Amino acid sequence: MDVPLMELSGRAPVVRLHDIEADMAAATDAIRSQLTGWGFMAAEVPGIGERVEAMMNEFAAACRATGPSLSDYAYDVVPQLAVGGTHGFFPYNSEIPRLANGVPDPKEFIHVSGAMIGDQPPGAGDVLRAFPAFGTRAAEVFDIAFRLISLFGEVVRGMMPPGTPELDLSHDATNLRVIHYRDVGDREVLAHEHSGIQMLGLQLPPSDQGLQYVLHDGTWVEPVIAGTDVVLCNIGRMLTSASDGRFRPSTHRVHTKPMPAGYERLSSVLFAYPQHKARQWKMVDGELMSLNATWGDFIDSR
Ligand SMILES: [Cl-]
Ligand SMILES: [Fe+3]
Repeated sequence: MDVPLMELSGRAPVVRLHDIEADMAAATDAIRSQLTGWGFMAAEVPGIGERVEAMMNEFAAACRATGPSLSDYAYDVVPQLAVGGTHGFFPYNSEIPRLANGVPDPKEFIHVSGAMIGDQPPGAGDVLRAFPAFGTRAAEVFDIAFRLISLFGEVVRGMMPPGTPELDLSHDATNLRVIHYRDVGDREVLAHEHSGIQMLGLQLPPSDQGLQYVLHDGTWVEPVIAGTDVVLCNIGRMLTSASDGRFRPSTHRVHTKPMPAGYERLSSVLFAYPQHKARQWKMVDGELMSLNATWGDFIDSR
């Protein structure tokens, strides 16, 4: 094969869900070595796999449901924050597909924001009431992922100059994306190489292999994560910008092998954002530079 597999199970630091602060402190030196040596980070979080599996299985069942219907909670009929991303269900349109940078996007997916979990703005929580088995599991996984990613953010901050502020990740602005790949046909690429626009991403263990990362030397590898308790932490383009380009974005892609007639591939990722209204900053020449432009401006810029 052109892309070697990358074993992480038994090889990334172990971070216990009931002991997250102390274990992440102990894991800091290894996580720094990963960001330095690889360009992305990884921890093994015992039991997370089964929590994420159950959550994604309830999402698959909600995608199939004939009443209530996920389609009744498309982003265009869900109350959206005045200043914010778009939360809610993103249906697959076969006729005029959503483009990922010009390429048809072979998935249906939901964005569960911290705002939505809190029913903000009012009515945003409706999908989580229509599909309570999914909704309760999505809130659980969001909260576990948010706690993990906030502490990955502290490791990265610790690698930056003194004076580097707290990343101040926004619960309400941060989104859990839950993905059901569909209408794949003969595709071997589900997602061409990209990086997130946000501060950090946390890849939760997917149903299937195929997610790939590029190393600093341009070598593509395939983390062994399907059926594991391994999470991956991604640098987004906001943290590339905040770090004055010190930390490149954790560029990745998703490939697949042919599977049965609409076999269900599932994946979930937390995209962590700072407050849209807060001013940008960059660590330039060893100390903090405040910008006039907001994180919200950073997103619009693209
Ligand atoms: Cl991404
Ligand atoms: Fe991605």
